[PDB]
Amino acid sequence: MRRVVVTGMGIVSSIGSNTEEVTASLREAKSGISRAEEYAELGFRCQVHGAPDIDIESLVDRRAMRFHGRGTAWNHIAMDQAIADAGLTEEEVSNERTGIIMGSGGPSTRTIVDSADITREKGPKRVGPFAVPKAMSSTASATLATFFKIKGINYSISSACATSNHCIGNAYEMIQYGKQDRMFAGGCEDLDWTLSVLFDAMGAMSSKYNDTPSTASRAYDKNRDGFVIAGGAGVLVLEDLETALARGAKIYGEIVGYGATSDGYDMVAPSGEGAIRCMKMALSTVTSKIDYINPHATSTPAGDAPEIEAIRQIFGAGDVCPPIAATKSLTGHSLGATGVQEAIYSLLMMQNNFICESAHIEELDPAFADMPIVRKRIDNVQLNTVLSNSFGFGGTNATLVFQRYQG
Amino acid sequence: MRRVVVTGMGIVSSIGSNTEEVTASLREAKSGISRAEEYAELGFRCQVHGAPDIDIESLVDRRAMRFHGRGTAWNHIAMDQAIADAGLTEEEVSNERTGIIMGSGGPSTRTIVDSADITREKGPKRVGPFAVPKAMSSTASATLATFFKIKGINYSISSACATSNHCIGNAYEMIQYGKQDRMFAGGCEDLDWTLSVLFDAMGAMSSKYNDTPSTASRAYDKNRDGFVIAGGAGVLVLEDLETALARGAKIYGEIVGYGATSDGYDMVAPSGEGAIRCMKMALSTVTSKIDYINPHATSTPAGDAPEIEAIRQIFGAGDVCPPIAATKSLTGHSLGATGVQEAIYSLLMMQNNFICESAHIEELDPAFADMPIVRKRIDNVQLNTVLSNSFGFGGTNATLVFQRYQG
Ligand SMILES: OCc1cc(-c2cccs2)on1
Ligand SMILES: OCc1cc(-c2cccs2)on1
Ligand SMILES: [Cl-]
Ligand SMILES: [Cl-]
Ligand code: NA
Ligand code: NA
Ligand code: NA
Ligand code: NA
Repeated sequence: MRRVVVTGMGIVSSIGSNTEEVTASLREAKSGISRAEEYAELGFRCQVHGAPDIDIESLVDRRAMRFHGRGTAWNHIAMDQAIADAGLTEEEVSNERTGIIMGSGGPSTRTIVDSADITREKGPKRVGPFAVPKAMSSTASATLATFFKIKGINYSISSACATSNHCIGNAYEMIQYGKQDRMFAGGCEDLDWTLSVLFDAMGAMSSKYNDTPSTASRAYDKNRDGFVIAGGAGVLVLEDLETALARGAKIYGEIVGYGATSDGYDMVAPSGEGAIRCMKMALSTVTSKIDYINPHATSTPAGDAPEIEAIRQIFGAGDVCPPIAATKSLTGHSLGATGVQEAIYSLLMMQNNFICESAHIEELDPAFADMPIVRKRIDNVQLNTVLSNSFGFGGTNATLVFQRYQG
Repeated sequence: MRRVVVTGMGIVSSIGSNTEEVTASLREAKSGISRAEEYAELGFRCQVHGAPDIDIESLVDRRAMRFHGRGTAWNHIAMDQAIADAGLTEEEVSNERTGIIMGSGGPSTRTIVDSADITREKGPKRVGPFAVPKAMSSTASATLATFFKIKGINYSISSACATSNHCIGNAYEMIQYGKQDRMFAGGCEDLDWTLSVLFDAMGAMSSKYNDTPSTASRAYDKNRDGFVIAGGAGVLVLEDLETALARGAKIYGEIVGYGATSDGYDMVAPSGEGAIRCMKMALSTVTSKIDYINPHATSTPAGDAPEIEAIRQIFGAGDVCPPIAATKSLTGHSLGATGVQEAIYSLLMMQNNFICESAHIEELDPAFADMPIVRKRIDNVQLNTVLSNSFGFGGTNATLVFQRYQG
């Protein structure tokens, strides 16, 4: 198998519109969560969200937007950033050896709802002719593949909150086995009431912190009460090692492990044992210690705990376990985007020699008192190997491990 | 690389509710297309569809339906059929070596729209707590993985009309490279106005045959005027060869080629050159002649022709080219389900020694007069190798090649 490295990154997040802004937010534990007035107007329990703050029309031209929903527009921006970061030529973007696996946990629900509404109000013609590529589940891959003239692999994986972890892992495999030499991998999610309501109706999102939105997402806090939804996008450029070296690429890290398993248990709640198998599969090809864990931890009563038990099973407790810091306490949960964004956060922490605080822990849940959950930012630390989990509804598990390239 | 075989099949189609009914429909060129009264009531131009005729509540129990949209309910039925056909034990379904890649071109648009509507009419709580798994893009994998207790790989690929071809091809790869020994692969699509309208608004669906619905889908006919939408599902059980042989499996065929490429050209129209590269990639590992082509051909003016040119480029024209018969003339276009359904039709034709008519060609388009488009069913033919194309919006291409197992 060939070795595979990350040569460029792009991101649109609730905690920044590029990697520099995201880094600053991570350093400073600056929350991306705000009040969602619209949710209040619609009668939601949860009235908080993690909204990007970015001017799409300034960054994606009108014709380029014809087939974009908002989530895939953010993904286009992230793609542009990743291409610029990697320093790719047009030929390097568009060739038979270069593909795309780019996903979202859902398509544009707003397109779907607006189309249904206008059909009934004004007639089917008024849907217009450009809705399918926005509404289809492959929207993120189809739009970017077309616009960037991708010639190799082109499809989307979805797996709920595991989506963009699986996108990256499958892209990794493609390169490992010699089918492609370069891949754009990642994903996105729109932020829209028509999606958020589905989660509010299940009681899954935080509602006890509406009056202090910035602290509503609080993985590992005793009084956590559900996740905070977000939107955004991320892209990694992946290359086989020889390709990267020969062109003088930047190497943000090497992908050294990938796990993908299934709980076969409950639709909404994790089993724990599936996560253990997933992490072990990712670690089976890793020779170095893990220096930092970016957990799935979404700030839910039922979710944060089984993953901690899985981590304890593999790594132990206390100082011998890698430091754990839940970035979702700052960012919220961006669904399809979360895996790739967490890969980016982890790689940026590796680049900058720090581990962020696991934010908003006002009182640690005593169930986790034995674990090295990061209570204050750790500075001047050399991270060489980082692990990130993402687990999704339907019992779907994905883990990635990235390593600092030293030969 | 390991060899990979198809050991079980299941299907819910506009042309039958199981493989026996589908076979009879193929033999007899019995159309699955009917009038869609609802489309007329809503003011659509297109008033035809390919609707399954199956009693879901008789085949999937109530608790089992909690997280199903209609499309994934059909997929559950197809999964049950495939498991029964393969003769698998519960242990063979549920183990770490057995996974699922199961997709849909979209999720349940009806869930999404009904939820938006009820939110505004009666409030967010009235969405109920079970909508997310229906509405998410990974619905087909999540629901089946959970219910069937799948422990290995679990995710969905989507790629518009290529969806379930890519699902099968990626599952094939998983087995080839030794990551899994058995996979359930395929996909589904609901049939619902909230999806169909998106295509009617683009002018993509047939509207000149509303008064003779059965003949509206007519690939290669001079007067074709757009596709006919359908819903349904299909599943293949795939196994590495040694696994299959050791358990006394039925072997419907061996997967011997898989192509996946990207046009990087237009969102809706194919380029042709991408299809050529895709077919060549599938054929690069195939040593025998192709005996039958199951084309993408959807009965569109702009789609049927570039694929025929791609076929001419690779195979030639006239008698030296494999016979071509477009099953979509009988079935319509079931979107996410179409790739796996066409694999099943092709395998059933192989099993039964016939090639179906390419139906509803009242006047062949003179542009295709040089090609071996099947005008009348061909009987008593031994098919050994069959090729099936599926191409999707966003320039996404997938081709599969299946071969009769003879050692
Ligand atoms: O298509 C709408 C939709 C999207 C999702 C999810 C995204 C990530 C986890 S579930 O759920 N419903
Ligand atoms: O999510 C709704 C939807 C589904 C699709 C497509 C399915 C297959 C090709 S496009 O387009 N919109
Ligand atoms: Cl369940
Ligand atoms: Cl275009
Ligand atoms: Na190891
Ligand atoms: Na993570
Ligand atoms: Na060949
Ligand atoms: Na086909």
